[PDB]
Amino acid sequence: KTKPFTLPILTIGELTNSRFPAPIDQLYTSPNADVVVQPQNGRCSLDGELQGTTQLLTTAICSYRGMTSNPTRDYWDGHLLHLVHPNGATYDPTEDVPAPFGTQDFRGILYGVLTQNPRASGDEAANSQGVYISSTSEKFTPKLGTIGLHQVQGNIASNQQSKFTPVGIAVNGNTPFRQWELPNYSGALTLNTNLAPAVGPNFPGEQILFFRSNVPSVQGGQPIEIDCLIPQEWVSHFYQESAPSQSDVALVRYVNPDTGRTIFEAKLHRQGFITIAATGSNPVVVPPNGYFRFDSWVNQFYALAPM
Amino acid sequence: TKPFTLPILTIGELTNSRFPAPIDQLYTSPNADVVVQPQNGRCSLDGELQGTTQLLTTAICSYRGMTSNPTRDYWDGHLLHLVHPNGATYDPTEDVPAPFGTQDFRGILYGVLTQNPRASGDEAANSQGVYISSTSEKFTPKLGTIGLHQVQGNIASNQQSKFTPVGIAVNGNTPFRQWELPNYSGALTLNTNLAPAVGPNFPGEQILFFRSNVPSVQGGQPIEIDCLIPQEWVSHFYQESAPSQSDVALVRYVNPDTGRTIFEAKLHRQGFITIAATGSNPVVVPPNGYFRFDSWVNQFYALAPM
Repeated sequence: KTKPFTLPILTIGELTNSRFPAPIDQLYTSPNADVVVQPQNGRCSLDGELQGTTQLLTTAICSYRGMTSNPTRDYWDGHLLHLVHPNGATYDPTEDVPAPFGTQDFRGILYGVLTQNPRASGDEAANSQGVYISSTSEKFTPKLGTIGLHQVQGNIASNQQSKFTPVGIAVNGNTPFRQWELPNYSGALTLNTNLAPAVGPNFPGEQILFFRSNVPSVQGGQPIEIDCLIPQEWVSHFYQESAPSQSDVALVRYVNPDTGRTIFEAKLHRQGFITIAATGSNPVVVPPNGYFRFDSWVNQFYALAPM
Repeated sequence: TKPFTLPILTIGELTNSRFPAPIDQLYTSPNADVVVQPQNGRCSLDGELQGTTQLLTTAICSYRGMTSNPTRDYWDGHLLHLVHPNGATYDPTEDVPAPFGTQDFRGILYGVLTQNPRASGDEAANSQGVYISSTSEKFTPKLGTIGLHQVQGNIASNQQSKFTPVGIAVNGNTPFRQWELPNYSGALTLNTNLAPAVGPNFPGEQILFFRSNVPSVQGGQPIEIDCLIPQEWVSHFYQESAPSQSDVALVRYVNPDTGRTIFEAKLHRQGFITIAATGSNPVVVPPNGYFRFDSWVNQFYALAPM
């Protein structure tokens, strides 16, 4: 008995980004000529193998948990956070992982709120500090078990069990948001380890199709766009189903149930990403009620209908 | 007939459906004299969502819309004119208690409001800490508006805004009451379209909850939020839509390595679990275990005691 492969039935307004906790807003395609596309969150094979720093919960993506240090006396990261995995499991740096699960996989400033010991303090927001976690910081060393926290609203308490809840991205004069550049998980000038592989098209006329979110920008005017290979719900679905991949390429179609007609077709690669026959950098427009659907296994030679 | 199933997810692989946080514990209580009628995390076993329940973790206790002009109110300095979290237009005539994901407790929800992106040398320029009290007279989400009380930074008027939840606050006059519903239209108007109240209706049984210890941002006590089924079960039932064969699915919490059943429970068609137990306490489970569907049983099926 061979279990058939399937996608969940979810419209674009029913999908979550697997690289930042936000709904999908757009589908987007680009040749990405001058970058290497190698995200570490939102990585799952079609047969259900999680890779990189990928885990199952939306709440763990770009989240951190652990114990704060004593003050560092550093100009930027006034405290460190000694990490456990988001599920609370002890983190062993010798694990065959790039970093704890859910660690941010871009170079940029992640903004969110650190919460620590409940306080009898009579102040509003007493136990909620706004913090910047820059993955260009010299103290961003999650592979080693520690990251730097730069407080921006309130004061971080030393030596307390703490949770970081992500909210958005900040950009400053020396820290552009670079979604396709990985952090150096062990610190400046070190080599990343245990990475999910880079992805790209391998058929003439094809480009990757991404699930895109415009996430909150808390400093700077540039809209912050984060592209994932598959949405978090697909990670969860493939993990659950673990259907055997019967070829290297699944043919999927985007259907409009209002008309019963498909809008476009695409290849969903066994590695866990989508390509389409398209050129240029632009959104791919879909009807709000439409959804992706698995139609059949095909092979590397299947020529897609162009968009 | 399509077989009913539960997803294979351990306790550390589950999300609270009433607040965006991982499940920390299973927990049981008699909840004496208290009506348990949450509106998030509500889904029947054949995949019908109820109350304000929707599918995304990111929409739970989140809000989206346009801020008003300054109100000059003592507490809610701005209103937020709501759409649903997915951006779909909301209107009060929808057959829902309130926009999807609206908080379903009486208390202060703390989080961050983000608005128009703008170039600035100021850190956190476009991220304001805000309290959304569901006990406020301005908390009328069924009518399309809620009140925002700023606590960190200044809210901008007339801007498209998103609220990202972070935790719960207890201030001088707002105890947290997880089982008391907002008056979604204000106290003078009845709530509508509610997912039904749940309870054991069986001597010696209690509800088993999926519990999260969520961030407590003001007040010295920890805050616990209990849901009837985790968000992943809502998602699973919605997709599968397996027809129910009775009112009660017998389920067993199993350890897949030892092969042992830890306990059995009744998963009710309405979308909640009961166990044969008395008292208020955690229900301890192996970290590698999970509920497994056993069989559909009679609506009056009796359980082995915990």
